[PDB]
Amino acid sequence: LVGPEPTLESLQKLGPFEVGTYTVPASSVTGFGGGVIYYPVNTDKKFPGIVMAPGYTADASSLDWLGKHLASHGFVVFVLNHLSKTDDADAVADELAAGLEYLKTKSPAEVQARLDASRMGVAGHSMGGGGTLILAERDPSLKAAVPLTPWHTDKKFNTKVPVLIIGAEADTVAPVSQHALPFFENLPKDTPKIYAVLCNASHIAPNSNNAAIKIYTVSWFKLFLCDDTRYRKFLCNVNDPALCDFKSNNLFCS
Repeated sequence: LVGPEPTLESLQKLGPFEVGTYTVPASSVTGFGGGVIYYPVNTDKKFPGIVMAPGYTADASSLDWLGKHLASHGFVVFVLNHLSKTDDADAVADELAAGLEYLKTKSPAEVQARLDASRMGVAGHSMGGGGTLILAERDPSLKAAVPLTPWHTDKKFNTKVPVLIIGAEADTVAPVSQHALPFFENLPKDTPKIYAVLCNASHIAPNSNNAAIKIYTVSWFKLFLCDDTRYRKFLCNVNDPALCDFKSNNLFCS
C-alpha cells in the first residue's frame, strides 16, 4: 500500500505514471496478430500485467484509451490484434493465452523489467470478453478477469479467478439477460464477482472513454492484481447512477 489514497476523482483521470508503448509486429509472434504494449516509464518499479483482446472485427486501436488509462495507474497492458483465422471466443482465448505467454517470457527486456509476471490479469471486449471467460476457466494462475460486454454461446465458466463483468443495458449484440447475467450467475459460489450494467449503453460503450469502466476496472485490477485493499471501497455499497444493475458476491466488503 504505497502512494496516495485513491479517490473516485483520481480513478477517472490518468494515474501518476507517464506511459510508453512498444508495438509488437505480427511477424515477431505466434498465436496472435501482434499488438501494443503500454507501460509506465521514468520508473524502475515492476507492475502487474494485463492482456486485453478487442472485439472480433476490431484491432488493438479499439481499446487504446483503456490500455493507456490502466497503464497510467501502474500496469503493463498488452492489447492484442487477432489472427485472420480466428472465428470464435475459443480462438480469442487462444490469442489471449499466447499474448500472456509472450508478455511474460518473450517480450523485450525493457518490457520484462517493468513487469511483475507473478501478478497477471485479462480483459476483453465482445467476443474478446467471451475469450476472457474461457481463459479464466483454463488458466487458474490469473488473478483477475474483466469481460466487457461479453458475447458467447456457452454460459457456464468454472473459474476461481475474480470476474468483473461489465454489460450494457441496451446491448443489441449480447443482451445482458442472455450473456453477461448468465455468465455471472453460473460462476462458482466462492468466486469474487461483479455484474455491472451501464445505463443506456450500447455494445460498443467500451470503445469510448467511459467513467464507470475506468472506476470499476482500475479498482478490480488494483484489488486483485496488486492486493491494494484501499480500492475495495469502490466495489462495495455501490450507489452509482451510471449503473442500471449491480450484483456482487465474495468481495468481502466490511
